[PDB]
Amino acid sequence: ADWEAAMLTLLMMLKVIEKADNAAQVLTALWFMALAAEMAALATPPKLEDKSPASPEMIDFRVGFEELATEIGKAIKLAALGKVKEAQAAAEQLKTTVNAHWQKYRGGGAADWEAAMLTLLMMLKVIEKADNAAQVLTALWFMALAAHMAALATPPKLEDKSPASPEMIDFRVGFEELATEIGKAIKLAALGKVKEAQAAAEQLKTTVNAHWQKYRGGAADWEAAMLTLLMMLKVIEKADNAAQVLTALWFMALAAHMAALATPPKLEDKSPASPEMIDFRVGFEELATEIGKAIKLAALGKVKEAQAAAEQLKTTVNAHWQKYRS
Ligand SMILES: [Zn+2]
Repeated sequence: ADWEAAMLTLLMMLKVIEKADNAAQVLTALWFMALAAEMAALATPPKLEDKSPASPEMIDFRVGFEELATEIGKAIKLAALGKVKEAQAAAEQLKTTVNAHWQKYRGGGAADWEAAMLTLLMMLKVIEKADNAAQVLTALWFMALAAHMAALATPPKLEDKSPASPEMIDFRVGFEELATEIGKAIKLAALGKVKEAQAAAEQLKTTVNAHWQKYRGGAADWEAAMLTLLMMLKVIEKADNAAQVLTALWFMALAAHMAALATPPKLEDKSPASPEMIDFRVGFEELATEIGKAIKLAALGKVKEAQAAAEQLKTTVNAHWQKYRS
């Protein structure tokens, strides 16, 4: 993505974290912080545009940025355990790292199992008390978010094991089954099936509870993500504060990331080397690129200039969704 867009996303999310009351809104914003760090992992500040990836200056930028991702995860588990005030206290130390990292590269002119599992459970709580299709979709995407950030994680009772020993291997299938269920529930929440999606979340917490209890201690479909992009665009234009523009745009970048290797229902009989599928790859990369440019406008505070870019963004998702609509 764009380094300035994510760093100002971190700063704006740290700002809404201090203005939060319960642990859920601290957890969601902290996950939006981990979201901005993931999509801007391979980014590059405008100060370092002419340096090399092996340069010491750029090397320090990489670990200094992973220190930020590590600190975001530590604050997420504090927000996952319910320690709402110890998590907001960790956000205070988080702002010191974000500010010092931002200034050093200023424009010029997570991975914890128990945090995501407690996020999945807490997101299952916010799904059961959902009104419309928007919040169940966002919560289900936060579930796909937590499963993506804890992909290579490890339960506390299995770090000593072996990524080849079936005990850890059995943990890998049971967790990919979880991301599979989350994606199937998003597909129902995307098609407007509000009650059928919450019914899918019922059996989903069955998988979550059986998985969490087995390791406690002592994704995305193309049409599901495209309907998410289209639905998030509905939320963008019916809002007027930069944060909810930014959150919806990050859900758009979220939906484009989880369905990066996806395939429309019309194109699975083709090959990943046939140009009909190759045009689908660049055409989808054009979409994630436009979403990043609109986040930059929403991160700089330009609430309108970002919403203006969202209308032109809808022109791109509509032409893309129709050409692979079946
Ligand atoms: Zn990712």
